[PDB]
Amino acid sequence: VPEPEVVATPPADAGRGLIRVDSREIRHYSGTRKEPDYLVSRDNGKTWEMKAAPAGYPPNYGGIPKESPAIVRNPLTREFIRVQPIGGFVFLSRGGLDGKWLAVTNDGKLEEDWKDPEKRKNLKKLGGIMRTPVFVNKGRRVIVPFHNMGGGTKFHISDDGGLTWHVSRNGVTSPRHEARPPHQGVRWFNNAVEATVLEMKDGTLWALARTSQDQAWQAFSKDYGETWSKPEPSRFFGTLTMNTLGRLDDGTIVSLWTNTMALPENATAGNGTWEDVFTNRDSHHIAMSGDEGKTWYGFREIILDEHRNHPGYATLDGPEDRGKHQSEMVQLDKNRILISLGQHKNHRRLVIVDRRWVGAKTRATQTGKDLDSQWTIHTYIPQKKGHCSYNRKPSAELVQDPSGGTKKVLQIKRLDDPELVNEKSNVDYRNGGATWNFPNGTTGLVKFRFRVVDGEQADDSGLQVSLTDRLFNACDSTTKDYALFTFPIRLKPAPHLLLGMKKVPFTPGAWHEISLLWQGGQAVVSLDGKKAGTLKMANKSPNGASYIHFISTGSQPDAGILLDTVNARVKAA
Ligand SMILES: [Ca+2]
Ligand SMILES: [Cl-]
Ligand SMILES: [Cl-]
Repeated sequence: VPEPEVVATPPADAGRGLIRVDSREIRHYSGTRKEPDYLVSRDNGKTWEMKAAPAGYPPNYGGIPKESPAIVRNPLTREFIRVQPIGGFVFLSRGGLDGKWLAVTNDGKLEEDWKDPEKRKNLKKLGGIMRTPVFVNKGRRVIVPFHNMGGGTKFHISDDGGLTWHVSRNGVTSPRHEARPPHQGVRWFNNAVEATVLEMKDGTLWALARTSQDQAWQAFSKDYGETWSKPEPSRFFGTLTMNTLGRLDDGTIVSLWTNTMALPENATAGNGTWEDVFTNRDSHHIAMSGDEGKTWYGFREIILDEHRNHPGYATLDGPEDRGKHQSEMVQLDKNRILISLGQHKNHRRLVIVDRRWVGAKTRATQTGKDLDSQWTIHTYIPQKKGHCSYNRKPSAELVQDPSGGTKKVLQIKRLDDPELVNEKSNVDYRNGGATWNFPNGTTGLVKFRFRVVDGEQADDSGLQVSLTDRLFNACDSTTKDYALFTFPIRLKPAPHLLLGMKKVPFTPGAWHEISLLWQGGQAVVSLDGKKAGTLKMANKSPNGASYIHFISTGSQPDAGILLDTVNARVKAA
């Protein structure tokens, strides 16, 4: 099955400006303050180059340098509407992207002569931070989500193709984060911001919005956006990152988001007006639904941030926000989807994904071969750097397999590294760990191979093994508290699995395999092919399991354990 393929770096952060021109030509516009330009492919997304926009295309009067305006085709007129992420004007095309453009005036007319600064004074200016215009109701209405950081999302609405505008009665809101353990402070408050909107088959609109909770929140409209239901949590985990919904030609719904859990807030987190540090933006994910959202499949990692382990992460090539959050998509053919994702020139990417890979039911890995592409292992140096960033270290390293041969395997232990401690913030990220994604399942079988390192161990040394429904940081010792299933491998007094109350011993200094076969609210655990015990589900999930997470448990420096292979198979549902 075809794995995700990086094809280019877009000329702006992802989320706005990716637009199909015709069956073979696709563009990604930019936030340049100079003469406008775009990145273009003429082979349906495979190869790309920069090009200057023609003289009729208006500069970015509003916007910001790192974000393109959103550009959307009106399905009735086949012309385009352009709005910025913030500020500026509403432009409508006549003759397509490379035709004439006109700006919408405050009195519902079109201004052809927007190069005259005096004539720009009476142009319509839509307020707030805006996301993507979406045409709804057989193309007869266009709505543009907009927000205020603490005030919530509402919708700019036009019933005449962008000439005149009104505002929805209400929109989407979400509650402040409450500092309770394991947090030591409050998360940055965003009030249901950055909404993505999809029209459902029954005519309802579904809005999915970014929040300070553990998941995105959602509301629904029965009148094409004028009024919205009470907001509620969605099934899509994630915090303070962006959601994007779309629909393929055959009606399949696509959900793109960053499916992560941030580290718990520290003791210097601030009052929640602004962020202190980002610990959850190093991945992007996809799920799809063929039945109007009743059931979902996939929840697969599109990509991990290539810089995620590095001790210069926060400041390489300028301090601007970086990562793999934010996205926008264009279907390429029956099977393939082009996705722009991420932020910062060193991190943002255009990636082709295949729906047959989204719908796959198996995955396998070997740490020595697959660490750089598939494994999240980073710990953080807890000193804020750049803009709301931490520098990182790999929390685990590859070593020679003690059995001999050429295999390299991953050593997971409690680290002797004082640079991973901040006593004022009260965090200690010295427990190394590792986590790996697989296609989502409410029933499945995962197997992994591990070995105890021959060396000094602490009294609490071992490995906490968890199945989770989003990506928890490798160094997050609270993962078990949120997990679907979890158990410890304990090394003292002698090595054993603890499965409820049952201890199951095994030999140190030898490779062993453990299997977890989960279904509903319980999992069966096997060791070296023999049933060992059972586990009761610790937390329910709206979706199922899509990660296995391993974290060392020693509280003093130890030798730990080695991890070799993992494989997963899930049931179709
Ligand atoms: Ca925070
Ligand atoms: Cl840029
Ligand atoms: Cl503009």
